[PDB]
Amino acid sequence: MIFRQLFDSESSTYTYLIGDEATRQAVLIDPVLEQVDRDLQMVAELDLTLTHVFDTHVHADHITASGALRERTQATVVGSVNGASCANVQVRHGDEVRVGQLVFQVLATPGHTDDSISYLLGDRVFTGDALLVRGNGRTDFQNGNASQLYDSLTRVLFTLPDETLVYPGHDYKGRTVTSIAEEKRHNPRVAGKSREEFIHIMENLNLPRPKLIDAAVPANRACGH
Amino acid sequence: MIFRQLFDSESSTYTYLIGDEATRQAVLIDPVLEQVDRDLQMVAELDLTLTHVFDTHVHADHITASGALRERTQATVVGSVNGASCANVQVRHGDEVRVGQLVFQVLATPGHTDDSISYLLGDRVFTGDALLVRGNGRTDFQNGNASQLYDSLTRVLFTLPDETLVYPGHDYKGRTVTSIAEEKRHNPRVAGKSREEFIHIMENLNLPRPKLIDAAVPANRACGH
Ligand SMILES: [Fe+3]
Ligand SMILES: [Fe+3]
Repeated sequence: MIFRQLFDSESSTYTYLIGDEATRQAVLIDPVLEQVDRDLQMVAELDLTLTHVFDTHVHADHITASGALRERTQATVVGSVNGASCANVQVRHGDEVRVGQLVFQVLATPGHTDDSISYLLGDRVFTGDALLVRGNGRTDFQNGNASQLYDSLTRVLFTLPDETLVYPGHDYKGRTVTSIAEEKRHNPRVAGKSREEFIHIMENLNLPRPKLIDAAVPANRACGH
Repeated sequence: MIFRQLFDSESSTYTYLIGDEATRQAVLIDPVLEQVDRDLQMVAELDLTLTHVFDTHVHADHITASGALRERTQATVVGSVNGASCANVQVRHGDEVRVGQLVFQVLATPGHTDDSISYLLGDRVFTGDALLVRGNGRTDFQNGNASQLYDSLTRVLFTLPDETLVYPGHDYKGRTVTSIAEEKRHNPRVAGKSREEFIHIMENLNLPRPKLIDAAVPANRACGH
């Protein structure tokens, strides 16, 4: 497996490039529109071919590049059934997405948004804004739900093996990766917290409205158009 | 081996945490003073003990945390013989630094600075500002020399195995890692460039002086004191 983590300073978004060493097929997870040239340049120079693009959820902080990438490489766009309608492959819990020899298992992890999903790839999982490094995404927009996010964290993600690496969709403090074992112990909002305790925290976070939410959400519904 | 890459947005500096699974000894490479609490919290939560702190070179963009870390954990500060005098272990080309059962081989890679070195750990090398992702550090300050840097890249670093991962001290475009094979083929300043060609490029880069060099350099020669 060929693995590359990409960072977009503007939105603090993590883009993930996973390549299959057999078929040389590559997939970009949560790519950013402004970073299209960077991403494609990395794919080519690593001697891979972009055949898939995954979106963990409809983003409100950046414009997805899935649409722009599909125009350039004819890659398959994958998303939640509750996500962008123009996505070629719409997946739900239990589904699998084949990227060459790579088999991604789809995990439904709503809470941040109702269309939020996670991609399990063996020893690692890409969780988007559901599970972050020592935190989690907000639940006050995009039909978010604190109670639902608690289920996605404790029952869906935390049941994964301890050594499983967690690659989040964002980080604002310079952390690049965490693990399930780490979060089951040191997550300030979930570890030692009940559902009601977790709900009370999220409902009273008092955070400013997402900067690009009124622009990004409609655009990302159309795969960034 | 426990590996964690940390990013400091203010200086675009990459800090590297390498932990030994056997002895639980950990080392921080190029730690940032403003990120001391973050770094130590990561070391503890990963069940490790900071015993060593490496610095690739005297930095001109941020204050090193080696001194402050030495105050808290009594960690061994390692640096070049031309680096900070208050460093406990001063190394040169050919030397080895052992962090538990981890064996770091020291590679002398001047050019950016006269005290710039690289740490080889098996399948990966930490190059500081000598070799960057699709680039290299500037050679017009703190005893920098384009001729030396060309030699450090082509004769010292590029002779390492192709599959060797390269973890740079900085990146300003969101790239986290490259490899020797990639840079031998796609480095815009060295690939297909002679020594004289490379020198003339660096001689006329026309860059603004690092707006911290007058504060950071003398401070980092005192290990961030
Ligand atoms: Fe989000
Ligand atoms: Fe430097």
